[PDB]
Amino acid sequence: IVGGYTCAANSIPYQVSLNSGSHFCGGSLINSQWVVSAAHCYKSRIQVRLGEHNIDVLEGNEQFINAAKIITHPNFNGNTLDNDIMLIKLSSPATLNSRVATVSLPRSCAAAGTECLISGWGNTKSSGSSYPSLLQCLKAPVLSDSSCKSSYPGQITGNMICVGFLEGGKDSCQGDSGGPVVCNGQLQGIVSWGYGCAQKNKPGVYTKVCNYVNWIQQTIAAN
Ligand SMILES: [Ca+2]
Ligand code: NA
Repeated sequence: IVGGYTCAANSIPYQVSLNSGSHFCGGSLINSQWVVSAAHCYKSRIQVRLGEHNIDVLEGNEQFINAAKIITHPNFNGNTLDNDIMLIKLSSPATLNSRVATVSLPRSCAAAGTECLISGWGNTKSSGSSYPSLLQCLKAPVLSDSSCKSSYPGQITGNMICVGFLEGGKDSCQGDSGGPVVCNGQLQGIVSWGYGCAQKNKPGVYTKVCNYVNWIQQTIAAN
């Protein structure tokens, strides 16, 4: 996250870190047994790390739970990143407490200008790279579909939304992918792509989660 701030410890209790020897993507706890993330974060083995703030220190709220099932959206396009969503079933249920909690799937798609919270352990520098120990946060609004399409002519599908700032300076970046965009207590976005990060008129692009409530409930019921 570039241009953000360090989250209060455990104040984003649905944020997970996906770990394969080190942190490589974010995700969101949506059920005691299920995490949603980006299909481009797919690996055949993933350890889900819940209750993190410092991913480099055991602070005593962590639960490390291996993935038992990893299911990418059947229409995920690895090139365009259309349908950039996957579900991870945990090998045992996460215990839900104040530090580890689910986030609601959306009632409706978010209106333009809805304030959201984006989080992750991705790069914090727009010039060079620095990877944080501590979970970073960013307040950012949903952008209109017109603004999103003007930033990326011909590249925005119906499954994509832009969230952030056209002026630059404030965006998700490398290592945030798969993580949450939460607006009024509902998961509206998954960190997906952008043209670099925090550049002028290149806002972050996010998987439009409100398109996938049917697919998620189906997948949970089937597995
Ligand atoms: Ca930790
Ligand atoms: Na981004």
